[PDB]
Amino acid sequence: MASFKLATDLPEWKKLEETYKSVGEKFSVRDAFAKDPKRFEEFSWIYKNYDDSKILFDFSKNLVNKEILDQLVTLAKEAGVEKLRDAMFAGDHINTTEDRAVYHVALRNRALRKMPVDGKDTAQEVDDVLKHMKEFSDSIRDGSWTGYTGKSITDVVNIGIGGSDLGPVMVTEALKAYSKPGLNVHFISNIDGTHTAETLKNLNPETTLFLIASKTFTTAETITNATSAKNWFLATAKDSKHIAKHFAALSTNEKEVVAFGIDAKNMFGFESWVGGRYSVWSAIGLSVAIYIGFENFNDFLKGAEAMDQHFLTTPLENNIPVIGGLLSVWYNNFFGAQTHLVVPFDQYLHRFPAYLQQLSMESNGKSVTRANVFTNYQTGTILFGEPATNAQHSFFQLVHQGTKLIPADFILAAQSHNPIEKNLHQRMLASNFFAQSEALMVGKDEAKVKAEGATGGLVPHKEFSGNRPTTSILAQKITPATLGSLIAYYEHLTFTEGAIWNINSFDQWGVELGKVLAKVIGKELDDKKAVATHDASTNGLINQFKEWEE
Amino acid sequence: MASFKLATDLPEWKKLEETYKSVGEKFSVRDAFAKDPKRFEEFSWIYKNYDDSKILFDFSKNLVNKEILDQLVTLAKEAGVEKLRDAMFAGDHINTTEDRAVYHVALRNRALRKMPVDGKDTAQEVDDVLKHMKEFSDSIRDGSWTGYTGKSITDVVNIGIGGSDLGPVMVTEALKAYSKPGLNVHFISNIDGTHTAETLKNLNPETTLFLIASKTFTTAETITNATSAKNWFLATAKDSKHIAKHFAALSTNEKEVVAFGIDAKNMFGFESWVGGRYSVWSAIGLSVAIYIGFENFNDFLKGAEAMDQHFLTTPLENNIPVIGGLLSVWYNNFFGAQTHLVVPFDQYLHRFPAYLQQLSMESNGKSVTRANVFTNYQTGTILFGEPATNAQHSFFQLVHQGTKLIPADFILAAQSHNPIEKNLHQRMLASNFFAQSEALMVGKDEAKVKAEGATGGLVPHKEFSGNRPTTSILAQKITPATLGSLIAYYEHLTFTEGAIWNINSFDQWGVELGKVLAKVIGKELDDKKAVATHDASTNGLINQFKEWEE
Ligand SMILES: O=C(O)[C@@H](O)[C@H](O)[C@H](O)COP(=O)(O)O
Ligand SMILES: O=C(O)[C@@H](O)[C@H](O)[C@H](O)COP(=O)(O)O
Ligand SMILES: CN(C)Cc1ncccc1O
Ligand SMILES: CN(C)Cc1ncccc1O
Ligand SMILES: [Cl-]
Ligand SMILES: [Cl-]
Repeated sequence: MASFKLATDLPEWKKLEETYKSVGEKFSVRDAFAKDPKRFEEFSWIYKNYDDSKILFDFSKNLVNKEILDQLVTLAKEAGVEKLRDAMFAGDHINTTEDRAVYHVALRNRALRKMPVDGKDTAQEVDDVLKHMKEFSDSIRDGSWTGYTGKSITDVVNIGIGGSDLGPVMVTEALKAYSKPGLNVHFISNIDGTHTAETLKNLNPETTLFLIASKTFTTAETITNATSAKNWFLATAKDSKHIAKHFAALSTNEKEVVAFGIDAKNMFGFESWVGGRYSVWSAIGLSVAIYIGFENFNDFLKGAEAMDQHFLTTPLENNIPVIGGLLSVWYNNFFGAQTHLVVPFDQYLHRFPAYLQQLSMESNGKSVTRANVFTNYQTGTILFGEPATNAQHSFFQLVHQGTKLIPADFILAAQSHNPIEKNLHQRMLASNFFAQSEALMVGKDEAKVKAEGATGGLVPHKEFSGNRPTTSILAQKITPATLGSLIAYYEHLTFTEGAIWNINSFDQWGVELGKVLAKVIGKELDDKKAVATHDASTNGLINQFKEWEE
Repeated sequence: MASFKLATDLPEWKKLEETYKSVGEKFSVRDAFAKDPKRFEEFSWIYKNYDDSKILFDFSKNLVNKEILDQLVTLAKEAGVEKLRDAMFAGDHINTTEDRAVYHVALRNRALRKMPVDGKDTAQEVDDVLKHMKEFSDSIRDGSWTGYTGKSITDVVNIGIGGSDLGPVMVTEALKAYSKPGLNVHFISNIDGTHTAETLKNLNPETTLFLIASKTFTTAETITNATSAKNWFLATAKDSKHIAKHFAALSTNEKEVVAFGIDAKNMFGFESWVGGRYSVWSAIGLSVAIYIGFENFNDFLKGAEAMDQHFLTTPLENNIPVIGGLLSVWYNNFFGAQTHLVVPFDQYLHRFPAYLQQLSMESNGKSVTRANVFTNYQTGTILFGEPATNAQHSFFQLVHQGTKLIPADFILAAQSHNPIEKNLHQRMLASNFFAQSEALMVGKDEAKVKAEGATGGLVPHKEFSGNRPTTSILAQKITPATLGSLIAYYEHLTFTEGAIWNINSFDQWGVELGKVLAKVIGKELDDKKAVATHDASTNGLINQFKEWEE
């Protein structure tokens, strides 16, 4: 099914190795700007969203020029990025190891284009779930859906883990400006009983709604947590008939939902072709629709749809997510940089790096290609980040003066939702965004340090290399539509990387393994008898725990 | 001045390069356990805290054996780790570029040992500040300190950034079990006005106390934020005489505190020899003393002091923070692993990786040695993480099946503060801790994948290499004392790495530059005139921002 086996044996890969040696390794971004008066225009692109809002993607402080980008585009052609993308959008089963379609793009098909899986259009089935989400979220928000004592819901608790948790977390944080007073969202995800205890501590069963978010509806942590929540609820409500007003399910598995005691009328469904890390667009985003309202959730979907259309219809050389993915390959595979940093200059987006860390690393942390052979090259990068300006005071020291190349994406909105003090804070925030990427590029040489007053041995400690690359992403405003487009940009960047490496970006056998590993040891923790059934470390740790546990 | 110039000048560094090729590169941990029945005992150590509680540090699933560890210890001797450590504890000015002592260890000197800077003991000066912290925090907690309308304080807001923020955040989250209902803590740190707006939205000026946390008391972000808080307060209170009941300062700069309008009686001092990322033990920890009580905060200090005593007095071969630091150097410098993962199996510790990311990367992200020459070897690693079990469902995919070595530390308490359902959740959490480190070691070979039912091209996709290293840290319970010892473990690990590399772990010239960069561009943002004073990218981003800003 694959058209090639190994990225390293694409003809352009060895050409890029040669370009790395002659041009890339010692690339001077300062010299690039000096050579090319049109560099900013040539290496920046304006994305226009469906609502005519705009996002500037400026790649011009990267270690890249026309020659390098053209070679990377050739590599993408040789790798059949476009063929794989088209197959994704056709509903083909490109998740080859689970024999599944990969159809998050269908979730945000608000245009109702024909988008078939197994030869049947999905547009109406997706739309019908959205209709249900709108009805229900409207009823929560207008008080027509009351708790078992006729009170409006005040608190919504999502219970889920991984893909069934982190999108809801990140997007409700990101779009918190769009929420209403008195209607709050909460998250229980960890099996650690602290998460249950602390989240429920101050909540009222009469005014709390639970969403049990689980694709399979069999995940140990989620079902255990959901049982705990049901117990807490019934401790006050007493009668199980009242569960129908307080528990809903977001799932693909109706039989297990109903077995759990949730009415099928209170199930919001989705399909197997929605990966967890691509799921916030589905029924899994119900907490978002409740928190900010369905219209805002729908605008978020439409932002993703617009970026999908950009990705599908734009030649590679001007295709924004492809460009980002090509740069990632350049750094990962030619420079040997193992990490990718994402820094929102935006407090609402504080969980955006963690969300991307799941999307990226879970997709692309693979060692086997679509030809079912092991790679002889690096795949997925380690993605990390925190918001600025905080990050500037902390690990930015190492970004500026350490020994590791750390490609970084900085993101700013031109307009704040909270423009206090006639935009005093916002102008200060913006000034940091510009100045930090400028400093990473320009650096500060020995002569400048001397001129500034340092002498003798102090001088080298105050030098900065510069030529440290960044990508700057400037939005007008982080609206629902903008956020939709930004997530989809990273989805399709991730797609591009995986396509070049010839991996399946859409399975997760290490995550699936983790969901079956613990039960064997759990059974050994039912008593305090020493164990010797494992390696000596695992035995030592279990046995020490048995001595120290309650 | 330094006893050697470059780590590469030390004879054992070249010997380790040879050991890496002969034994390390292909190291089999499975074979190591099969060869050595005492391996768990030989590569695990029990730490005993001042309160007779215990922490097990199990390094036996690392890519290490007796030969390797003996060589790394020799390298520590050659690098003069012990000499530098002793100088640290002696109060010598080992922060050579700022000409400062490095004396966070003096902040937790509850035994009142003689600990002099510039030949003058610091014990009583440190202790006097702690007396003041105890008196003030007790008065907040018991209601004897009232707001300007005669009400007890309900909410305490710390305003500060970087080292003046993240310790307070992480430690109050970690020790939240020790808090009391009705006395909450909050943090404003980002310059982004969202942080101010969202934090203050539901607070009452009459019952809110602000702590303005700033070593210098000049940081742009903090003073801007503090001024916004003052203005919010005065909008309600009216008269500045009322500030004295609602604002305190945590600082080294009395003149600037008083200039801001805070009474010197409400200043809690510290000295220049406390680095921000080592400051939560000082007056900067006041929010912790208020939230959980001074006695708990003192027990936290005593845990650090006990780990200090361990680091100072233990031969290198059994010195727990040194062992951790030597393994980090092994992976960073000989395997070329760029990252270090920390995963607390503990929801309260969810900000622990972020705190350690600052400690580590801001200390050790340096390219110049104490002999004032550039390193052409790797220094600080990129540290990241998130809590388990969540992480198991996300980026653990790449940990298990990607192409990058990611040395990982897993941390579990045997006892939960929230042992709900007769410890059902806690046994489940623990089972995951043991099972994940076991699986990273043993992996899953081709034969086992076939036996489990896969055929043909599916098989390689479900294989796991194993021999992926972990360190397991098992505490009895994450009490204040335990957390103190755990942070000090990472401080001294960080110390060890930097001593081997011969860098100054205690300066931060990139963070310092950050604090003076934005001012030029901030003045350019005072109008909407196009700018041409920078490189074309910086100009283009500024100019697009001016078109899109309010
Ligand atoms: O990325 C993944 O597949 C996981 O993080 C899942 O979302 C997680 O295990 C929860 O699975 P489920 O939604 O089936 O409960
Ligand atoms: O690590 C550092 O030195 C910084 O993060 C500082 O803590 C931060 O810049 C705040 O400085 P100050 O405490 O002087 O306000
Ligand atoms: C005509 N549609 C836009 C109505 C509608 N609204 C929300 C969800 C689905 C749906 O069909
Ligand atoms: C003698 N000391 C233990 C009393 C004391 N308590 C708290 C802080 C300082 C201090 O001296
Ligand atoms: Cl629509
Ligand atoms: Cl004491």
